[PDB]
Amino acid sequence: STNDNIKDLLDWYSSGSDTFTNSEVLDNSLGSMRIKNTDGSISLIIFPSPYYSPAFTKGEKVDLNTKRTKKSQHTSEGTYIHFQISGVTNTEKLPTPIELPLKVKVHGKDSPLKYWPKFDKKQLAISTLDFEIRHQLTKIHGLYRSSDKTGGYWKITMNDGSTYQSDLSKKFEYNTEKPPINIDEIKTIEAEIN
Repeated sequence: STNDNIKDLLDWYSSGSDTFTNSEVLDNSLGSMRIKNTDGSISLIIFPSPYYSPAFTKGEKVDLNTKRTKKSQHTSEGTYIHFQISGVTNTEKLPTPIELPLKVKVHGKDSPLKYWPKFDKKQLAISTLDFEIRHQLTKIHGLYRSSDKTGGYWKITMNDGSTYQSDLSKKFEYNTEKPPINIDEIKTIEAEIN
């Protein structure tokens, strides 16, 4: 059986995200941005980490592969609003959608992929990658769904030596998160479960 901490993580990781494209920067202030989405909804997004501090000016276009911090709401003027965290990248696309090299090992034994699509964006926020990764892990492999599957790590080995990783037991550290990366420069992605 799982501990209460685990459940909370499962919920977080099995509740999809909010993909938006070509949204407009309305306001950018320390810690957050007000961005007008294509469907006319307004997204209020927070960036807790001082390392990843969005610098687009009021007027620029940006993409969003983010998550909701709490239930979305309606304003007095009838506008729908979303409260999200991280996930704001520039608009540059890739000449051709590429598959990100993902490898998974459930308790040592390798396990072939499934919900693994390709991407079209030049850059992606690490949080985004984290939840994509974790999402497949949970949905497909059984992460957080059983006592014997409550931990591990995902490691992103870059083309230029640099590395990225997170503990599959703690909620991604949004507060210390590093800037977005160019997925075509990713060398490999590894994931392990215990």
